[PDB]
Amino acid sequence: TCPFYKKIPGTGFTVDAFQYGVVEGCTAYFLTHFHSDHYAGLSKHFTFPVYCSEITGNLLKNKLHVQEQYIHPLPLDTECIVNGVKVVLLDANHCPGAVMILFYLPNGTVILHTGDFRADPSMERSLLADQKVHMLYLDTTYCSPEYTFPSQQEVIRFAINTAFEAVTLNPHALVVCGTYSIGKEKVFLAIADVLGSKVGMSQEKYKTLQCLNIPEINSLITTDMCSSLVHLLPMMQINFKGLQSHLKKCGGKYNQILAFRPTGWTHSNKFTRIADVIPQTKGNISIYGIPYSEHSSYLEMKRFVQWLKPQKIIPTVNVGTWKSRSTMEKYFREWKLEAGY
Ligand code: NI
Repeated sequence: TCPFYKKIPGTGFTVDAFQYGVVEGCTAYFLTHFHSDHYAGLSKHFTFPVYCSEITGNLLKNKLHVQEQYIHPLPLDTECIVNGVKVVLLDANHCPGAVMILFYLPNGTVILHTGDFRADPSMERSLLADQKVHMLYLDTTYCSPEYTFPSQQEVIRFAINTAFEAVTLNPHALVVCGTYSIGKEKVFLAIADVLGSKVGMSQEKYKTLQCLNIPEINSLITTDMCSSLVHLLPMMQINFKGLQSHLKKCGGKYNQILAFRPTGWTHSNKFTRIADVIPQTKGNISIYGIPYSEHSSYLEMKRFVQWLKPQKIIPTVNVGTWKSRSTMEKYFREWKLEAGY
């Protein structure tokens, strides 16, 4: 059945709750972003109002064929009324089109649902600065102190410098980058920009990218693989077997592959700096796992919450085990005692 952490008290609303059938008493279904664990259940047969960003609404129409009459896109950073309740959508610094949702309940309670987010100090100067938030529905993906990672900027600097060196030493090397969802487009776009190439990809992935309102996108991507030396493949093909196979398909144009897997966290992070990352190599194939995250590190999460000072926190991730739930609640109490709220 629908879990309680997907329901907004005092409303008829749910968040990211499309796989439970008709949720009893739900008048408006919000969708924070277009990732499959959150949209699971939507299709052309859905007939309830879906509230989302413009970008998510483009993907619902074009990829899932949801009918236009049930898609209700909202502008960001704008007070809107939905079924009699004031709401605001804020940028979540996750994947394209991802939002956090502020609800202003008729009784005076204010609720923030982060969806999936990567906390940032820039959020301290949005419309969140303007009033008190009482309850926080928090993306707790990496809520433990072992989870450190570098800035996105440091990671992209590493990737650009690595790719440019490799291709300048060998102009017959191909760069491959893995993907299995939207998000992390900076990785492949930044590498293609330094190399003077478009990114080549499947027709399905090109269609998906054309929904994202990215500026000058026609100049950066293509379905013509032959004209490109940065290729995007499914994450599943980013291994020695899959890469050897792909190289065969390129008809002797290339004699080496340098491949990137933008993972979330991996335990080489507790020891190793970004400067010190090395690939796995077999023959003329090298694979780099780079820690490009679109979720908060532990320290980023803690800073956001200690700034916001909510009265009550409701985790939305890692909620399935008692040991995880108890660990998270211990951190919440530490943060509150350190900060004095
Ligand atoms: Ni997500």
